[PDB]
Amino acid sequence: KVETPLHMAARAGHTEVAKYLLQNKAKVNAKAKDDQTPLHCAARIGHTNMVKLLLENNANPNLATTAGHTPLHIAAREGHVETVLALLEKEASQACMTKKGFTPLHVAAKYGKVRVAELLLERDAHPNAAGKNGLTPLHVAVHHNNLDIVKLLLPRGGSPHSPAWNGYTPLHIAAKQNQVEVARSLLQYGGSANAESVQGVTPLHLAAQEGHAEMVALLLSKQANGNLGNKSGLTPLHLVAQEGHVPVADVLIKHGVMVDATTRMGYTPLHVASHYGNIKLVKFLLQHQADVNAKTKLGYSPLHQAAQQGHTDIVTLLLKNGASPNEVSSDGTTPLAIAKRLGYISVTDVLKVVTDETHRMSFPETVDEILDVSE
Repeated sequence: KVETPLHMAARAGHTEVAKYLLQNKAKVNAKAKDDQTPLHCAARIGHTNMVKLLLENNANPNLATTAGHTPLHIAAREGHVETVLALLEKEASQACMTKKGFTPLHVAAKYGKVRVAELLLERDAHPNAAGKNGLTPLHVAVHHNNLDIVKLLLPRGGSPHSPAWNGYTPLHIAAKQNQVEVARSLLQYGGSANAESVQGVTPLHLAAQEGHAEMVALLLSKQANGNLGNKSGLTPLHLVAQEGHVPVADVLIKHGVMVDATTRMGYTPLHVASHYGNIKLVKFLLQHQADVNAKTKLGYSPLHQAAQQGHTDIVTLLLKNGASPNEVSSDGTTPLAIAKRLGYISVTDVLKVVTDETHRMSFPETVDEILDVSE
C-alpha cells in the first residue's frame, strides 16, 4: 500500500529502526495509500515515544488522509491520551475537520473517550464547533449515548441550544432515543423542551411518537407544551395516534392535552388513530370524550378513514360508540361507498347493515423529519 520502511516501523513501533531510517534517509511526512503518514500509523497504535520522535524530526500533525483524519483524529478514536498530549504539544490543530465535519472532540464524543475529550477541552477546544450539518460534539455524544462525554461537555460550554441542519437540538436526539439521564442533564443545563425543528417538531413530539412515557413525563415536568403543533398542526397526541402508544396518551391526557385538537386540514387524533388501525388508542380516545363524528375540512369522519384503510374492527368499535353512517364528505363519498370503491369485503359487509339505501383519498398529515448523524 505504497508502504515505506518508515511506515512499517511506525505500524509496529520499533523506535530505534525508525530513528536510524530518519537519520540516514527517510521522509517523515511521506504519504502512502489512503494518504497516510507514519505519524498516522504511530498514532493509531498509540506508541507515544515513537510519535514524539517522528514529530520532533519533521512530522507535521496537520497532514490528513483522504477521509480527512489527522493523527489527532486517530488518537482520539483509539483513546490514546499520551499520544494526544504529545501531538498537541507539537502544535496539532484541533480546528482540523474531517470530510464528515468532525473535530477530534467530535471523534472523542462519538467513541466515548472521556479522557481524550477532557484533555482536548482542557487545551483550546471549542465545545460548540460544527460543520455543514451543524452537528456539535454534544450532538454526537447524545446520538451515540455517551453519558460521561455529555456530563463533561455541558459544564465547559456544550450548548443544549445548538441546532443541527434540520433544527434538532441534543435534547431532540435524547428524547427520540429514550436517553432519560442524558435528557435530565441537558434539561438541568438549560435545555428547552419546546425547541422546534425546521418543521416545528419538538422533543416532546419525538418522545410521544417513539412511545417513551417516562421521557414525555420528564419533558412535561420541564414546561413542555403538549398542545403545541408542528407546521402541519400535528400534536404529540396526533403522533401517538399514528403509532399507537396507550401509556403515552395516558400521560398526555392527564397533563391536560386537548383530545380533539385539529391539524391544518381538520384531522383529530381520533382521525389518525382510525386511519392507522390502532384500536386500543381509539378506545382510549373514545373513553376520554373524543368526537366520534368529527369532520375534517373535506368532511371526512374517523369512520371514513377506517373504511378507506380497511380496518373492520375499528369500524365496528366506532359504530358501537356512535359513529354516524350516511354522512357525506365534500368529495361526495360515504364510508360504504369508499369501502366498495377499494373493495374491502369485510368493511362493506359491516357497513351495509347500518347504511340506508341511497376518486379522492383522504390522508392525514405526517412528519417526514429525520436526522442523519450516524456513521
